[PDB]
Amino acid sequence: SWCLSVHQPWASLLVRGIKRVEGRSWYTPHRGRLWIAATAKKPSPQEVSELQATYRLLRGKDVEFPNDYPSGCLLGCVDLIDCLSQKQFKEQFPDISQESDSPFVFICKNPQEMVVKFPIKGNPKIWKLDSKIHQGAKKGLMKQNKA
Amino acid sequence: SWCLSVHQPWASLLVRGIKRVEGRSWYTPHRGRLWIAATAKKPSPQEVSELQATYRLLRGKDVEFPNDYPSGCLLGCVDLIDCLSQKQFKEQFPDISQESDSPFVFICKNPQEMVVKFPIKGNPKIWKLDSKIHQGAKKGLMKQNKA
DNA sequence: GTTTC
DNA sequence: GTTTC
Repeated sequence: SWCLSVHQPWASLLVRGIKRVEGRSWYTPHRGRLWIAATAKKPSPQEVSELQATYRLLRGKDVEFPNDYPSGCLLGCVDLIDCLSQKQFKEQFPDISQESDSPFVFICKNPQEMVVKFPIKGNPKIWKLDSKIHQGAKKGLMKQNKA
Repeated sequence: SWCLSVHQPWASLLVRGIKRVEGRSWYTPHRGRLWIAATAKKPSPQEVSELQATYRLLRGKDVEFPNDYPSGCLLGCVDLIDCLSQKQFKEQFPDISQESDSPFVFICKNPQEMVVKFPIKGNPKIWKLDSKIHQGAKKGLMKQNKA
């Protein structure tokens, strides 16, 4: 029931698990499940090319990118396990330390991506999902998980 | 008197010192001064964008790229101090290990860039500069160095 | 490699 | 944040 808005193409790289950390200028005390909504801003083909070229370097030529980078859309969720300073980030994750130069690095784990994505309007920083949106999206994910 | 042809935009990134290593599928025993010629293949604006975006990640937002990426051109030279396997590369250069995934990584140091660049036709692998080309280009660099 | 395509 | 511009 807490969500972070992110520009595409970064947003969909997060729920895919290709992008493993998210840099910001502010610290969050939030820990645990964090939904990811794409902002309304439409990514350009140049920005897609630039990001895909960057992650082909970081993850290798085999990386499979999202087919599409939808905007203004609830995409899925990550688990926010830590919010490190850049210093702690270079120390604790030395093999991916080049992946974020930001003052604070959001450590993302266990991503899940919604097959059916809901249109949504975001807010600054980390913001509250409506209970109905939350139950709906989480119900959709259970249909993706073994029951 | 030994030269390596490299596609742009990687070629100019090498003599600028922005790109610090050069990956290949083959090992060279060569050590020391290695000239860099851009191949004839003209780089597309998308490739420039993709590479510049990648190196803004690796070197930060302050990196200043070559104004132009001339093709089929003797650009300058690096010092080839070692030719590491990917294994040794990750061990010896853990702070930049993500910058090349190639089987062999050419460790480049002390780059120099010709202000006046000479048109040139390349050859495979590491090839011999003609003595007159070599003396011309090295004479141009001395004009760039303190005497 | 460059040039042709 | 979205929307306007």
